[PDB]
Amino acid sequence: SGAIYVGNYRVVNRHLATHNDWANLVWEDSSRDLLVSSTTAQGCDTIARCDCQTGVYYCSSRRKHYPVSFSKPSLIFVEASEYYPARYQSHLMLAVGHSEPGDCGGILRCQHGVVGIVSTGGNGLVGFADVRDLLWLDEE
Ligand SMILES: COc1ccccc1CCN1C[C@@H](C(N)=O)CCC1=O
Ligand SMILES: [Zn+2]
Repeated sequence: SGAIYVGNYRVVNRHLATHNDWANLVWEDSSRDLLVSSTTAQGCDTIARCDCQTGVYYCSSRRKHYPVSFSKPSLIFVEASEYYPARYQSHLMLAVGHSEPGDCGGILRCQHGVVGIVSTGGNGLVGFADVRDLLWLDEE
């Protein structure tokens, strides 16, 4: 589990969105595994606006933050899970790192701010849904 709290937005994995998230929906995209809802309180996270390919992510299944090198956001085939059939997920970045399904939501960050959240993984891989292109997260 986990979310990004930037401005009056809450960014979560779409497959982990709550009823409250759907009832306060701002934007969702199944192909990216992302959903954004509105919040009453202001958040403290800031979004990275950069082209970093190194950063640090939080792994809840180890209670640890790990440094990683990750690929550029791309269209990758993701195996069937409890929440989606086997399909292509867009804006996904892969790295070598430990992950288990419940690690979804953990933040990946770089020196500039939040880069994305854990969304896929398996067998010593971890995949992150990028948010750096969602410029509207920084305003209104
Ligand atoms: C960190 O994720 C791991 C790690 C190990 C093994 C599997 C996963 C996640 C598998 N999966 C894919 C998600 C997606 N973005 O399509 C949907 C929900 C889900 O359970
Ligand atoms: Zn950066």
